[PDB]
Amino acid sequence: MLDKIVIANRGEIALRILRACKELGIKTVAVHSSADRDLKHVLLADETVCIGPAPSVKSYLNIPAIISAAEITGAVAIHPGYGFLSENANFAEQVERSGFIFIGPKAETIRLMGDKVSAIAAMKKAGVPCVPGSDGPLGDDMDKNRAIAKRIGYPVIIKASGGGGGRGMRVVRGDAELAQSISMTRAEAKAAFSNDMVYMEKYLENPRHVEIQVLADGQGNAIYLAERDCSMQRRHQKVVEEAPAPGITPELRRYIGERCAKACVDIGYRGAGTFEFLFENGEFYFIEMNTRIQVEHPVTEMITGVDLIKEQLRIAAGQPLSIKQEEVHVRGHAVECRINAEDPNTFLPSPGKITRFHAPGGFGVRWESHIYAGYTVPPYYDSMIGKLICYGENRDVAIARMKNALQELIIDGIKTNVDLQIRIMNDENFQHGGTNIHYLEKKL
Ligand SMILES: Nc1ncnc2c1ncn2[C@@H]1O[C@H](COP(=O)(O)OP(=O)(O)O)[C@@H](O)[C@H]1O
Ligand SMILES: O=C(O)CCCC[C@@H]1SC[C@@H]2NC(=O)N[C@@H]21
Ligand SMILES: [Mg+2]
Repeated sequence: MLDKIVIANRGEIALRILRACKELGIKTVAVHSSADRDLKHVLLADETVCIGPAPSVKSYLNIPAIISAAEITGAVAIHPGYGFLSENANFAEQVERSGFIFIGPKAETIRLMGDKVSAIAAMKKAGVPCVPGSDGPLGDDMDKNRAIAKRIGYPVIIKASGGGGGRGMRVVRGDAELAQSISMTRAEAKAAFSNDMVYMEKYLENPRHVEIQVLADGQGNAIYLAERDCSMQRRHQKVVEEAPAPGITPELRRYIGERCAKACVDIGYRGAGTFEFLFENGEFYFIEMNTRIQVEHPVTEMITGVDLIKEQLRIAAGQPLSIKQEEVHVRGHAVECRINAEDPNTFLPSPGKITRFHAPGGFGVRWESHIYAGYTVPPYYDSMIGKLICYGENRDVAIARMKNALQELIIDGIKTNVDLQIRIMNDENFQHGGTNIHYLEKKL
């Protein structure tokens, strides 16, 4: 095992990683911004280094500061978690160049799958089903460009090739009105992620978001660990996730799973990753791969027994996969509710001091959060402050337990989305299962 690692993240995921490290006897170095001195994982870590002031650009995105901390503490590896630099290929390259293990894929794999156009091209070659689309960047030649939309059918979506948020997304329905429809997306794309390149694919109108968890050792072994349904979304951000996806048969699971594990071998993937699909009329359509741990990884852990972070660490240490495909079994069902420090109706972020806190407990109840009473949620970072995960022998049991756990959870002093989550668990269509990616915003 790795002697000592830097956790190059914060909040709940930093704590999640610290726990895995402690279990495996790996020493921890918590690097943190000056605003994050009081983070639970910082207080639990073996060593701590303040890497800069509060803004992410000066701390968690500060490559030289993170490397320097890893060097001075004598760490051998860096776990980037999710967000921040986890899918920054230049960071992964630099970490390895500086002589460290990067707990993630090779930098070239990150680049391959981080550019949507090269990603889709790689997936088609591997035999992963994709959304019929432009299969390349968009050009001003409307005589062949606007013929792309006709070939596939309307509506269509304009997506940024370096996009990953509420920017670089544009819904186009009109045939003639496309001589300036590509303008709105390109402006936002260079305004956000400094890359104007955009592509076109079919806007699927009744799809679910179904994604496949993979693990690969980078030695030729690759497994899939069932699927998750993450269809409950607001502004394209997931709110509720569950595993396995309702209605997905063992045969559909193996069909898509086998293709994802083959794609891993084909691209030389190393570590944890997730293939995201739109699922409509019994067909999967690849949209993107997250080349990192997934936020909602706990629901997969609950239904498979596989500790995904510990697996990332064993892989990073050069161990071949400890698990054969035949040994991956889906048992029971799990639901995750993201807990966000934001207003449950207007969604104004709600940073501030938590004056009273009580975590839910019980059989099948899992609570993933750094928050504690007296802790101040800083304004500088993403609003997700915790994740509540409930497991049961079936989906109805998991939901029942979630309803109860959400009622037990106390977070006073700030607004949270707990009231929204309660509403979702209470929604009759959610309870039936199979609601599409447009449902939550329609409900709201
Ligand atoms: N072709 C599409 N048709 C309809 N909705 C889409 C399409 N592509 C993406 N979306 C919506 O955007 C979400 C995120 O898409 P994704 O390609 O993963 O972008 P990001 O990098 O921002 O996560 C999806 O879960 C889905 O709700
Ligand atoms: O505070 C931050 O900015 C770090 C976490 C950011 C959220 C990341 S972005 C990738 C992943 N997907 C999500 O829906 N949330 C995390
Ligand atoms: Mg995505």
